[PDB]
Amino acid sequence: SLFFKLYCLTVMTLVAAAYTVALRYTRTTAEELYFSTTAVCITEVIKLLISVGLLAKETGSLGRFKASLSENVLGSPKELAKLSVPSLVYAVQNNMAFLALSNLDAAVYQVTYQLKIPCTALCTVLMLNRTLSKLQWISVFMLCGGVTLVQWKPAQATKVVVAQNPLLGFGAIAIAVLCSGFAGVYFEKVLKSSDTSLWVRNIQMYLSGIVVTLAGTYLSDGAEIQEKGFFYGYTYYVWFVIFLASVGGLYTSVVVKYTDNIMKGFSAAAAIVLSTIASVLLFGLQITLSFALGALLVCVSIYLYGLPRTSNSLEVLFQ
Ligand SMILES: Cc1cn([C@@H]2O[C@H](COP(=O)(O)O)[C@@H](O)[C@H]2O)c(=O)nc1N
Repeated sequence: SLFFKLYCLTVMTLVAAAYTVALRYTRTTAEELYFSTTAVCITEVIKLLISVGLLAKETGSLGRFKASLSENVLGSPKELAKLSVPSLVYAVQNNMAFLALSNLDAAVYQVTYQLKIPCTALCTVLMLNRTLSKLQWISVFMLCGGVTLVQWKPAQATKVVVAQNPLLGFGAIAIAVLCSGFAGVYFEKVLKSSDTSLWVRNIQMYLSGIVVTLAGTYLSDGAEIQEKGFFYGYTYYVWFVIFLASVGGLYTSVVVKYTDNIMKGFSAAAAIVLSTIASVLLFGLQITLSFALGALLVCVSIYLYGLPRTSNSLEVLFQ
């Protein structure tokens, strides 16, 4: 149990960090530029395949595996229909991430996208029948400022050789921020509404996710893809991004299961701070004054959020 939590967070933290800069890299240095829509779609395919394997391991046998697929996919059309909503919303979110990093510096993206933290807290209280004390709300905005400081970097020195539309990038992030809170909390509500396996829920969602993301690939880029090919512009780094997005999505679902969507934001900030401090001590990595102050705010916000809060009996007695 202890090791699984350590492996989930160090995987989450290395993947999320590497993901943004690697994605930015692939969008700015290529001559032949791949279709972002296709990478989002292939990510859904990989997550489905890994989730299927994890369900086989969890069920423990081919017969129990087949039985679970039959009851929970073939036999649960309403669950498939419900989870099509976050699949639609996530298809937009993940495509907006590529659009934004095509047009903005990674650090500009990272700071702005942290607005998902208060968004996700609001979605949580509105959709999950939960409350936050006034002190907890303070801690949520404190966390947001802390991670903003943690992520604040000087702009990259490399000159960009492709056209950029930063305003389009900011519009993309604004959409992604709204998507992040709504789809994550929607998935959480479905997951915690029954004892159905996490891996069943992921399979249920990725099935519609593959359909929606491929349809979006067709509608956005179908004509140019018939000309250039679906995998036009793919490189080792494009696959690296897809792999990172796949692992990151799977571990996101795990963190939501064992904690919640608000704790996800606190735990990711703690992991970024601790892994950065580890790299200072192990490798002499240099940090900024912004990071140092943000780290303290992250620490205080975690402390404040966990402090002990009658006015929420419906919350604690039934979920
Ligand atoms: C909840 C959930 C999210 N995801 C993915 O995890 C990511 C969540 O990103 P954010 O924490 O920035 O919203 C998205 O890329 C989404 O597609 C997933 O793959 N499976 C899930 N069950």
